[PDB]
Amino acid sequence: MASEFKKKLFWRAVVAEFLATTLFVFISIGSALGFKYPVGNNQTAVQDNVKVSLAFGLSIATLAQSVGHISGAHLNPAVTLGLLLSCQISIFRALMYIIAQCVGAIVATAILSGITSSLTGNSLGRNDLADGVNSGQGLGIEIIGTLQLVLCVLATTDRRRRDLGGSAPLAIGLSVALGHLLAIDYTGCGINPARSFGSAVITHNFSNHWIFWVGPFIGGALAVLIYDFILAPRSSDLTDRVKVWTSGQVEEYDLDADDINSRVEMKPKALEQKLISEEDLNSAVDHHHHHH
Repeated sequence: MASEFKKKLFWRAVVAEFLATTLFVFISIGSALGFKYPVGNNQTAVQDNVKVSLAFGLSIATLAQSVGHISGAHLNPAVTLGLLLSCQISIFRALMYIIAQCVGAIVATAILSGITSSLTGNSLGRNDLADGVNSGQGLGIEIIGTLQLVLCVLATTDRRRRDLGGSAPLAIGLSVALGHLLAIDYTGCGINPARSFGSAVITHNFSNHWIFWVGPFIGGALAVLIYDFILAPRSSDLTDRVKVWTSGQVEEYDLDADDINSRVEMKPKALEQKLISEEDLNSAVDHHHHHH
């Protein structure tokens, strides 16, 4: 049999997803490299978790931007966990989305390593514990921090109206860089399991590596219960709503005229065909077509 195009992928966005994590996370590292490069007190400039983390939330935005506001952190698995909600029978596109992005961050770090050929991996954000929360300690820290990530996504897709100011991608991200600000530094463990895993493939550990996966899943999953009431598996619509307030309209009418001046009733022709001649009716009143 012929063998040239193996796999052939499933969708043009399965790729979008690994693609997503490599673009944000790879460079994200760059911020963590300078915050430490030049290393040691040599100048007055100082880099804090605020700069690098703030750096992280924005990229996500473009992640959204390079495609359109209609896309969230396709580069994040923590946010995707909430998306699941409660659907998983036998393999799903998301099953494919989680694996693809997990892959996005991992490949990203691999390429960045060569970059460290000249420098020293002292604070690449990989297995570099930060004074404060050990990795585990991020369990509480990851749940709140990450949770914040998921809630922004659901409300972003919500049609209701309550809090709106700009574009959802920009807003959810405000949530991301920040989210990173509390969670990432406390442990160095990402808000999302993707940030922690990209670096995690490099240096493996014990249960410490597991904490990275659970804290974000607990927080987001919980987010769902927090904002997900009224269940309605597949909108079947019994018979257009189930109540009335003002008779007259059936679909969506604001007025209730009574046929006073029929303007358009008989299709003059519907989609021209040829014509070749107009009514003419003479042109005694030439007011149209002037342009000086």
